Amino acid sequence: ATIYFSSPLMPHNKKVQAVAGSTLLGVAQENGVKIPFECQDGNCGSCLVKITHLDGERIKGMLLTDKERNVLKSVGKLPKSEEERAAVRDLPPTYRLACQTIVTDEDLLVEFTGEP
Amino acid sequence: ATIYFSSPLMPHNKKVQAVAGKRSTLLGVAQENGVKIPFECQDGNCGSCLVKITHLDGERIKGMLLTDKERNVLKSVGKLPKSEEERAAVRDLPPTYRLACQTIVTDEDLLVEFTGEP
Ligand code: FES
Ligand code: FES
Repeated sequence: ATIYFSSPLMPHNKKVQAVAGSTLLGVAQENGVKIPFECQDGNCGSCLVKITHLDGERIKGMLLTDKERNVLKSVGKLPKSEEERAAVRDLPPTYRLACQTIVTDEDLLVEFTGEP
Repeated sequence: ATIYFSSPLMPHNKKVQAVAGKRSTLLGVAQENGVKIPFECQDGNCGSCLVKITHLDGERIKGMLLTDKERNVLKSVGKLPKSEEERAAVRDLPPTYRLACQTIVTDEDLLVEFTGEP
């Protein structure tokens, strides 16, 4: 698993190869990436990260082509929420708490403001 | 993968053992096992093979691994969109509507429902 860490407080992004252990925060701290860690109960929100999934499904769980979405819409089997979710122009980022995020086999771009 | 086919036109559901393949479709599995899902086009544009799929194993809400606590913390900092909140707050296992001729059989166990109407 390849993780690219990025922050306005880092002049260079950091490419990290991660192995089984494990949280995003744990991986970051182990590799000198200073994601703010301000609680031991996962309630403060200081470790907030913006994650872009680099490989795998573009929209997680949404394997539908434009054609299938149109066919499903025509029979009233495509909810507006699912339509809008798939119609996103730019690769959708997910906000997570790094102290709660388990490192999987997925390649990620991990962004954080650097502010406490 | 285990697939359970169910329809108002079938007095009994049909449990099927299928093999995951990049070219293997839900409709192909159904036809091979005598499950009469309507098949009316070769282009995936007619909508006859419409199925309601319940993912029996794996992630409850595909791509959402967030705990209730994390969802609450993210909401408090305005980093949980209303659409993602409602999607995770669903009380019943969320069913997905698909065209069986377009659905690729993976390792995931499924409940596959269809009306039986052409
Ligand atoms: S360090 Fe407090 S929520 Fe992650
Ligand atoms: S058979 Fe026509 S959409 Fe599947």
